[PDB]
Formats: sequence, structure tokens, C-alpha cells
Amino acid sequence: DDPILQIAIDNSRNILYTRSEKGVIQVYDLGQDGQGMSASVSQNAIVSAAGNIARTIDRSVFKIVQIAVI
Repeated sequence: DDPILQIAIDNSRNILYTRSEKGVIQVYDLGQDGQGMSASVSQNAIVSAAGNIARTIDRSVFKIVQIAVI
């Protein structure tokens, strides 16, 4: 995506997360020499992920409201 709607930081693991308008997530490893990445989760990844349940996570319906680091 296009813009980065939200930014989140995992304090415990020094990991950066970015959520874009489109709903793609990117998690950079924060290192002394810079950011290392960027792995991504997308709607496609999620679909593959469920592999057992689906509907609310429909393509049309699918959108991400918020992301929180654990």
C-alpha cells in the first residue's frame, strides 16, 4: 500500500509493524543498522491461513481495523 495508516511498535522484541490503507502489514526487525524486512501479511495470506473457516473474512468484507503487538 499506498499509505501507512498506522504504525505500531513491539517494545519487547524491537519489532516494527506498519499497516497500510490497503490492509497489508509489514513487520520490520528494528536493528541498530536499520530496518530489516519487508515480510508481509495480506488478505491472501490470511485466506491461506484459515484453511478451515471463512466468510466474515471474505474478500469484499475483508478490511484491517487495527493491529496490536503482543
